[PDB]
Amino acid sequence: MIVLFVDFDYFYAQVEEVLNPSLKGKPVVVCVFSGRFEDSGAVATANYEARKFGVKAGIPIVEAKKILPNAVYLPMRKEVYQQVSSRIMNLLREYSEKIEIASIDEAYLDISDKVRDYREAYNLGLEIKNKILEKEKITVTVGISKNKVFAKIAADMAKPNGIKVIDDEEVKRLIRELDIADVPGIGNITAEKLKKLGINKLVDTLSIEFDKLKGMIGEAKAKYLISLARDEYNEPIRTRVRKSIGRIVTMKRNSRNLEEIKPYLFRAIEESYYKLDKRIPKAIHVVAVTEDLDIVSRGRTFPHGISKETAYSESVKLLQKILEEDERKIRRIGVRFSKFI
DNA sequence: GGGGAAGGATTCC
DNA sequence: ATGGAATCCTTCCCC
Ligand SMILES: [Ca+2]
Ligand SMILES: [Ca+2]
Ligand SMILES: [Ca+2]
Ligand SMILES: [Ca+2]
Ligand SMILES: [Ca+2]
Repeated sequence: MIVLFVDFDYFYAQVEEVLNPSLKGKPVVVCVFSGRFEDSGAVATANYEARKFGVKAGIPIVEAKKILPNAVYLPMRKEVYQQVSSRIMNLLREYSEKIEIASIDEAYLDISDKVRDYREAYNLGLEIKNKILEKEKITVTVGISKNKVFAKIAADMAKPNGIKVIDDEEVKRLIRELDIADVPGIGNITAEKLKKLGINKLVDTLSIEFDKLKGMIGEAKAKYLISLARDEYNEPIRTRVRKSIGRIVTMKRNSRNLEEIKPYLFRAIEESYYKLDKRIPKAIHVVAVTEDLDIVSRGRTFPHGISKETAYSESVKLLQKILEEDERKIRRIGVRFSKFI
């Protein structure tokens, strides 16, 4: 089994450059403005320029401006990046019938049957780099290995504009030499949990009682890490089927008043329903981020599919339930549909 | 013991 | 100190 994984590079920033070559060689920052005040909000992606100087996703815009007050600041245009993504996604279907589109900027293929060894795989990776660059002038990063996991890692090693195979020789090395928090699916929380069990490498999960591991990180997380460690992770490249759809917006000022939050919830419903795209949900959820950024949700499932007037009048009832069952204020409010037909 | 729901929570990008 | 969706975990009723 051979997996080729593609991560487009610095994607929203990169698309903004193609539409406007003037931003070649300039630091570029793409953001989501709150409208809470002047420049309020966060960064979503920056290009390599702005990025090597500290500017990264997740950070407040004003902070990003204290670092590079002379870099370019762009309001994001999700629609645009989306379209470009699809076109590039299509370009990939030439190379395999076996494709997994993971996200707007990421996909896997299963080239096991098009390439004889890892050598032809590399060339293939170069054929696809050449192609996207020819058609859309977009640079991507290719990461080849023998499972979805090491493919992604290979790609994270060579990022950006790079390419990188990880043969079984290097896989075997990485299981005992790679920092365990560079494993996909291991964010800071799980990392500190793993540090406190002395597991700082993928193999260290082979010399610990399962029960003890299952105690710190749970059953499912355990199995996962052990499977890579014994080198038997075989998750097949299957097509993704959207399981849920929603929108969530940041309120200009924080509030507990039902009337003030009401319009935001309603906007979020209008976007979510339009995104549904001839799909009918049985399950609705109202999701709220509190003044201290704790997530609080209330939901409900229906034996039939949800109509938009029902969605309106049930979300008001769930939002009520939140303000009754919690005393914090709210800064973000949204809905999420799921359990389709 | 586990499936289905409802809520929390993590990590993904 | 923004937005998207997927997976799991914990707790509950129910078989
Ligand atoms: Ca990227
Ligand atoms: Ca990580
Ligand atoms: Ca909570
Ligand atoms: Ca109360
Ligand atoms: Ca990425």
